[PDB]
Amino acid sequence: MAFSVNYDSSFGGYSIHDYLGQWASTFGDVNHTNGNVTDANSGGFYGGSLSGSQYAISSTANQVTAFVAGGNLTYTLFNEPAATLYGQLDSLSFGDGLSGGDTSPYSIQVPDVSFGGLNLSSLQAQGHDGVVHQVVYGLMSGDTGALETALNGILDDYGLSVNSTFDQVAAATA
Ligand code: HEM
Ligand SMILES: [Zn+2]
Ligand SMILES: [Zn+2]
Ligand SMILES: [Zn+2]
Ligand SMILES: [Zn+2]
Ligand SMILES: [Zn+2]
Ligand SMILES: [Zn+2]
Ligand SMILES: [Zn+2]
Repeated sequence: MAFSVNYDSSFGGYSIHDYLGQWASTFGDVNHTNGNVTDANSGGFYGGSLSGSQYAISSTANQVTAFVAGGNLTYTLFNEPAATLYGQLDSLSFGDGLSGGDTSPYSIQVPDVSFGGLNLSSLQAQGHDGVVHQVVYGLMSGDTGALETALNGILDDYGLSVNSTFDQVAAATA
C-alpha cells in the first residue's frame, strides 16, 4: 500500500483536481482562526483528546460534507510549536455525513472518494509548516493546494497527476 484509490462510481471520469474542487466548494471554510474557534470548527481525534488514529471534521457551512485523515496523528494544542498537527498521515477519505469517532471509528455515510498509502511524515520540530500540518489545515480551510501538490508527488512516479481521472489512477495501481 504505497498508494491506492477507492471511489463512488459517479467520479470515475472526474479528475482528482475536479473532485477536490467540488468537495472544497461545498465544504467551505471552517474558519479556524483567532477570535472564531469553537466546539463546532475544531474536529476531533479517534483515540484521545489531542492525539489519535484519525482526525475528522465536518463543514460548518452545510453540516454534512467532511473528511477523515487516518494514520498516526498526534497534535500539540499549546505545546512547543503552538497549534501544529504533526505525525503520520496514511489516508484521506472525503464525502458526506460524519458519524462515530468516540468508541467507534469516524465513518462517512456517503463516501465519494478515498486515498490510501500516502506515506506523509512531519515531525513536531517542523512546525505549522511541516507537511501533514499544511495538508490537513489546508483542508480545514477549503484549500486543497497542499494536498494536490503532495498527490502530484505520489502520482508522478506513475506518470500521472491530479489532473488525471480516478479510473485512470485506478488502472495505474494494481
Ligand atoms: C489537528 C488539527 C488541527 C490543526 C491542523 C490546527 C491548527 C491550528 C492553526 C494553524 C491555528 C492558527 C490560528 C491563527 O493563526 O489564526 C490554530 C488555532 C487554534 N486552535 Fe487549532 N488545530 C487543530 C486542532 C485543534 C484542536 C483539536 C483544538 C481544541 C479545541 C484546537 C484549538 C485551537 C485554539 C484554542 C487556537 C487559538 C485560539 C485563539 O488564539 O483565538 N486546535 N489551530
Ligand atoms: Zn453515488
Ligand atoms: Zn479562512
Ligand atoms: Zn459531494
Ligand atoms: Zn453531497
Ligand atoms: Zn458525495
Ligand atoms: Zn494555497
Ligand atoms: Zn515522485
